Amino acid sequence: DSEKTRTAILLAAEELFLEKGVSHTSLEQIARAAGVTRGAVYWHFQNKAHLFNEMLNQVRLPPEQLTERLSSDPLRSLYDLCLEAVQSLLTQEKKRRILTILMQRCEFTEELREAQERNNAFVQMFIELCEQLFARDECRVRLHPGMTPRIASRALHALILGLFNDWLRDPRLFDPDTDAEHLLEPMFRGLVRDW
Amino acid sequence: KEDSEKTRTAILLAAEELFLEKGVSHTSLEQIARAAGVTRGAVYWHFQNKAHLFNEMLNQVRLPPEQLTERLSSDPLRSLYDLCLEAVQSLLTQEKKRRILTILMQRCEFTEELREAQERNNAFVQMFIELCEQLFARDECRVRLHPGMTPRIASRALHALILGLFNDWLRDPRLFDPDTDAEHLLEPMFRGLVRDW
Repeated sequence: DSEKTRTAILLAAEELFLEKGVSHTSLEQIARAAGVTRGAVYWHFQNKAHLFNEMLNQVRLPPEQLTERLSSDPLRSLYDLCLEAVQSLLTQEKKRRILTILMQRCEFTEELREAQERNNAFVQMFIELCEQLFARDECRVRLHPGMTPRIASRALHALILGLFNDWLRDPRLFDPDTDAEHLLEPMFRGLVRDW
Repeated sequence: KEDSEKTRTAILLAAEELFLEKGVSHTSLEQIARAAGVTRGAVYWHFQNKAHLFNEMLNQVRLPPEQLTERLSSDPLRSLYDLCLEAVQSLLTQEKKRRILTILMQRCEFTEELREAQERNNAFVQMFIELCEQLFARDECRVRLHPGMTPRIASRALHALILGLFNDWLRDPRLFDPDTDAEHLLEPMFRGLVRDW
């Protein structure tokens, strides 16, 4: 009953944020566009930052799935995961739309403090997982001399983030389907001995 | 000549501080004028609109095309590495650069009202990418790429890494030290692209 109202609100906000930007989109405007009362929006989402965060959650992998996925070869699972993430830019319109909002249509003022904090936390976690993965004896032994797990996880994440950022800014740059393999290849070849 | 160039700088500094604190959307030209100790007409007079103002601000911090080319023209796969290394390291050594780029990647949303700024931003990136592509495409360099690494992919992989490092660090500066970690963050990309390295 209410879960249908929640989705309606988030879809409306998704469209508005995407067209107008987050700053220039109010909760009143979202309510109106969703065919709903202002009170109902405030009721379900409290404030704009929390709304924005719930929206992002529709598209983020929960911690339990990440861990389970990276637990034979973990260094190949990580590659696979990254490859699929890049490839998802094409195959998942919802993901594409929401991430273009995140990286292109919003500014992290005080009013979005909560959203930034939880965004940082999510990235921090992914980085910590990779760090831990690279830090295992089985994996660490395979890194090149002077590649530490700390640097490896950060180099990798930066690459993924950059690809997302570049492509969403300008989708002519590459094809997420057929170029993803080759865009990621050098990073993994540069980190790992055999590859 | 000079009289007005002083007024221009004052306006840009005011906007830099305001954009950084409030965000670009929530910063008006009226507010900039007031913070700069100047009339609203003078701002409009020097910069026309917010997007153009924002673009002039970024220009203070961008390498012109002629310097890029000159820098990448013995070993030039090395000059490119050096250039990237310095870019990452500049995050610490140049506060003005840091402030303005934090605005670009963190404190502004590319709506219609900033269409002009986005277009010229794209053009600048497009150019850097085209230069790298051309560099990797030279016989001297191309021969050194691994099997199935094309210049097109190489330039885009590299740029994405640089962009990502800037983005990550400016979002969370605890992640790494631009001074002492830059070498090691870039190392694998270059080792992965080039045979000998």
